[PDB]
Amino acid sequence: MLIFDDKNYKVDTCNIDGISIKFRSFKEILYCEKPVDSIQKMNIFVPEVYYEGNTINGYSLHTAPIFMPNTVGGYMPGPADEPGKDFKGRINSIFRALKHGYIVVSAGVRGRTSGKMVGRAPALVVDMKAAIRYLRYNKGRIPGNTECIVTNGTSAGGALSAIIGASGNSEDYNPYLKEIGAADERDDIFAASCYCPIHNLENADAAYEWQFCGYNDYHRIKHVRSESGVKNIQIDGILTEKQIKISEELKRLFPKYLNSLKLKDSSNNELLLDENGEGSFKEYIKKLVINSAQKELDLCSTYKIIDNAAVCGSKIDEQEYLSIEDEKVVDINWDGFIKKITRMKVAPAFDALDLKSPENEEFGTEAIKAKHFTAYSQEHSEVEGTLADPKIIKLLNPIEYINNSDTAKYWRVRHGAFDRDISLAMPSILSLTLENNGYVVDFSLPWGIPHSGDYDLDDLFAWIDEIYTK
Repeated sequence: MLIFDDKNYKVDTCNIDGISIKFRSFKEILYCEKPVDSIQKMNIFVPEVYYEGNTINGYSLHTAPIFMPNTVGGYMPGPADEPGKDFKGRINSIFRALKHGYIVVSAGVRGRTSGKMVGRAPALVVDMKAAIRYLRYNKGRIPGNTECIVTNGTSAGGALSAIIGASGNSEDYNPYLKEIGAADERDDIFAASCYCPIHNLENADAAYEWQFCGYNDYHRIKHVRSESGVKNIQIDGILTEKQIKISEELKRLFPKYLNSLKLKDSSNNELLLDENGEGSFKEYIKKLVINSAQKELDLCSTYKIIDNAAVCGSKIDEQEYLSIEDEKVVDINWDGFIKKITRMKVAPAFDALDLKSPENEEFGTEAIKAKHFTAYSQEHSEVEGTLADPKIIKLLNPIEYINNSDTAKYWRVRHGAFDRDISLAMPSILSLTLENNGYVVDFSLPWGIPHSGDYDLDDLFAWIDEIYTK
């Protein structure tokens, strides 16, 4: 049974670098009635002063937003967390959210290596929804405000945040939720925060080649982390003859798809590509990059009015591929920008012809290790493979659910202008689709920033506090 116990708790203190929080913790809560993996458990953390009638940033016990960060990366299992230090030694979001005054709910979710493999698509999404449904089933007994649920994640976890924010209350998920015996409740949320979300997977190959066809040297650094030791993997290479042809073919599939989304900029111009991948949607991406650089130049410019002999962050005033006239980025050598950031992944970047990508495994099943999830890669398969049910592929794509479900009103999307894990076109399609349908989006491409997340948490919290007042 799923009735929350406000008495089964411990009062804990965490001190780090001389910074202390005191909190009530309800740990290892089963959020569904028929779990299939030990990972399906959540922790709830509450600033302890709330139970003495204190306020924090104006929030009280029952009014504070509920922050829901997830731990998913590479579509791996994402286990429940607690206040402390993360894998890079920095003070983590749970700790800093509690100190800011939020209730924090950290929910573990299955992933592609769970198990019988029980955590393939759509498990990670179903599990998040069930956690949210547990909180709502217990609204009267749970601390915090379940009308102010804010999700947060990075990379694959940023995609899980986006799907949850986009697909509120869709009946597509009902059979899986009934399977794990989840509560019968609504699972929409107030706001979704996403860092470099790796999403829209069945279109990401053609978008990546749209961006990188012609640029055949790739460079990647993998940082597999452990408790004591270290293992670094650095890949450098050149596309093969076959991969150069695959690249060119994937690139030519992108325009058809982009045009079918019927996107518009803020001036109601239609955003389109011709069959060579040029046109108004390309001008738009280009202008995002210019505006990213312009913001970084804005700092360096002021910093120079004083001293002037100083060099700034990103050495932005020294990037050759930027055309600067009068402290203003006026144009950009697109070829040089791409040459600066460089390709990272081979072609295809997501749906491998040999079924070896993490996305291939995520679209496996309880029996099949991996599947394809594009028509191209199934056609040109190098191994014996099957196509994943297009009904399951949909369950992971938030673009399919904006304009036809209970979508969160407020959106914060961040993607580093130097993050080449996915084409810049993806975060852009997501923001444009949301803005075109009347949603409120805070979208930025931070200059010089590679594949990462949670690097501006003070601004994230301030965004939460602002939308809370609206």
